[PDB]
Amino acid sequence: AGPVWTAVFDYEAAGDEELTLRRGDRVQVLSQDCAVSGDEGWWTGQLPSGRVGVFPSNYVAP
Repeated sequence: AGPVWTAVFDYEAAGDEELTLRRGDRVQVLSQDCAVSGDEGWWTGQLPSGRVGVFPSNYVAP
């Protein structure tokens, strides 16, 4: 288990590294660290899919 945030807005991936989020998607945040994501404010998450990728943290809510 890891902390689960819910997407409040749709986000469309630009790159293969990025997650697409659709409103209401549950995301387990593996790291908030920008060393891992590559950009400040971008976190690393995993979907119920098991798909892992980076996404903008301003799209998720507790």
